[PDB]
Amino acid sequence: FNGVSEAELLTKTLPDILTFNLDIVIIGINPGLMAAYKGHHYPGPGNHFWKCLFMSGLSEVQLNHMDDHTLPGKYGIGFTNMVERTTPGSKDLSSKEFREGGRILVQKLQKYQPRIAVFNGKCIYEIFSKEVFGVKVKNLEFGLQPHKIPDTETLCYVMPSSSARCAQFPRAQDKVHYYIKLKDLRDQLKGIERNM
DNA sequence: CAGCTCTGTACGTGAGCGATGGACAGCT
DNA sequence: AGCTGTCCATCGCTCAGTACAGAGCTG
Repeated sequence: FNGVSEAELLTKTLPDILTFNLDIVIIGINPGLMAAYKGHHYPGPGNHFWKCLFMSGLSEVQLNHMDDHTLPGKYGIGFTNMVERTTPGSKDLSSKEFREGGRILVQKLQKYQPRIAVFNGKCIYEIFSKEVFGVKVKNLEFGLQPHKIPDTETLCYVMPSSSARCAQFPRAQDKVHYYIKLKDLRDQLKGIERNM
């Protein structure tokens, strides 16, 4: 990576971008190498996140990973990951690392209490659900889940990973439906709060 | 049996690498 | 004209979770 070794990148981490009073926290899996290199969320040339964010109207202009620190204040959106350690991929992580992450994540969510905890990936919600809700359904679906983060009113919302690795949702366009329904959920919640 | 859970196989786009070679201008 | 190197268009290529079948487990 412009002369930086993988071995160097494996030891970097990616800072969370979290505040109080967020509408949404995007929870990725763990930093990939490019994220680790950049120190910003979803820089992957092919990752669909920033494209989907704009295509859905969650951002009114096309943003990119360099804009990530502006999202809390301007857009009501923050970032963390289920697991902190950088790896060359999401099947390099152990079940223990995942469960440790889940525990850490739920404490972060109990602290910051966003309106909506967004799992950027079905696989990490599968883990979270088992660990936190003691529930594994056989037919986990995308979208809104039926359990709030414990001791909070923060909902859980699941999307197909923005990584372009998965073939079932081959393009940004194939995932945008979930970002639109995420926008609608936020808008609904704000509307309830506004109208009491 | 019937539900699990656990493991390994199989899958579509598009961005951007290095390699290649065509267009072209400088120089003789 | 003949030679040569640069630029750049273009290529083939790689590669950034999910669904599901089947084996194993257990009630």
